[PDB]
Amino acid sequence: AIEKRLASLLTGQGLAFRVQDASLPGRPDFVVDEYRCVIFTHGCFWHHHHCYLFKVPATRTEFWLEKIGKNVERDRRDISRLQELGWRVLIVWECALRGREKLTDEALTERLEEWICGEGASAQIDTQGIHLLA
DNA sequence: TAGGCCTGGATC
DNA sequence: TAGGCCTGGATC
Ligand SMILES: [Zn+2]
Repeated sequence: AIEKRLASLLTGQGLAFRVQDASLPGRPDFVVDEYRCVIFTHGCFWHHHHCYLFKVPATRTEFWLEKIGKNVERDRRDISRLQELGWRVLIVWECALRGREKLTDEALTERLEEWICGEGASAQIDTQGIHLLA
């Protein structure tokens, strides 16, 4: 749905990858054995991305803010386990794969490349670049 | 299909 | 992690 926009590039570089595995925490979306790393395509809302696509609903605010918080909490945990199992994690938010700021289809491959292969601490890819996971 | 709203939903 | 609605475009 958005997983594709990114998935399409993966095979674009051949990169050996499996999909949505429920045997790995946070059930990654893309799993790559070619580097012992997993990727995530998190929607900006459910996971509270401090990006333009995040808007606290005006209804049942407290019910959504608390539900969301538990999500972030679950990601933190998820990532942490993955890292424990010798996995490198990368998060690519939607705000940088769909929307009025979405990385030009170039910048991605160009950024995914320097990552996936050329090693590097876990990190996240957003509309304004890629930074250490944190 | 482009995004912009509005809510929960289905599962496990 | 949505799907249902509604707008406004590009493709044909
Ligand atoms: Zn975002």
